[PDB]
Amino acid sequence: KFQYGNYCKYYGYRNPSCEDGRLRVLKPEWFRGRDVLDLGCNVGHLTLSIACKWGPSRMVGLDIDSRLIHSARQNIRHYLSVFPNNVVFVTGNYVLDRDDLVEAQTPEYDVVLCLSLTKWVHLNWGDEGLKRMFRRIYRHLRPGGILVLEPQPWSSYGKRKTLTETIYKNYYRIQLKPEQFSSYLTSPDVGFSSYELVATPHNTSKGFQRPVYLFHKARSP
RNA sequence: GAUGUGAGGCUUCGGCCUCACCGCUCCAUGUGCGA
Ligand SMILES: Nc1ncnc2c1ncn2[C@@H]1O[C@H](CSCC[C@H](N)C(=O)O)[C@@H](O)[C@H]1O
Repeated sequence: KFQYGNYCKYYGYRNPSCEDGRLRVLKPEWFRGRDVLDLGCNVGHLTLSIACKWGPSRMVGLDIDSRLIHSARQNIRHYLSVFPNNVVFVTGNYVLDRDDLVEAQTPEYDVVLCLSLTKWVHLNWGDEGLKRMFRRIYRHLRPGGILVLEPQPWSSYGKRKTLTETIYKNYYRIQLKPEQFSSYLTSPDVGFSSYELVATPHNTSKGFQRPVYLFHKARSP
């Protein structure tokens, strides 16, 4: 059971080809020379694809599962500050325990990637945990920064609801649905000033054809 | 990625309801690891 979406063979079935269709949708100019945080990086195949070809000055992959982070560090050699010096991995839970911790975050990134993560944060920590993540992302971005959001649809949550009693409990308490993420992220509770639907990448499975959004943090104060 | 069967009833023929049955799991999946 992978109650956080912490699958240890994830890319083997997401990208059987080994070609991640999201790389045709993400734009190189978003990353080149920028500080990037990759949330829920798993074993880091996508993290390392970006770090080794699109030259971010700093790329940080974060995952709650230390086993996947160790794997990600061992995957660096498959992609051989220029890469590999521009990438680091960290084990951690991005969802913060208190709203006081979430509003003390200082800006450090030009880009935050939040790809295929919202469902797992939502199921494990409820609306409250998802909103803490959203507010923390905004606080962690510099003016002019961007959030790249790839959220799972609500229709795909239900088949995971029995993983744990807490997940089950959260499933039936959730009131902020994916269809309302955009409005929430651009409300004063978070503060993103505009957003765009970039595209829906192609994938062998329709279940992985998810919209990719760009949320902009305004350059002016 | 994958929810089957039957009787009765209501259908706005799109299905739905009650009950009975069958299940409550199977399949896909490693660029990590080598006691
Ligand atoms: N609260 C949390 N903090 C950090 N990582 C988390 C998390 N909740 C779930 N995760 C991690 O999120 C990952 C989702 S797999 C998604 C991988 C990657 N973002 C991609 O799109 O290809 C899992 O590896 C899981 O361990």
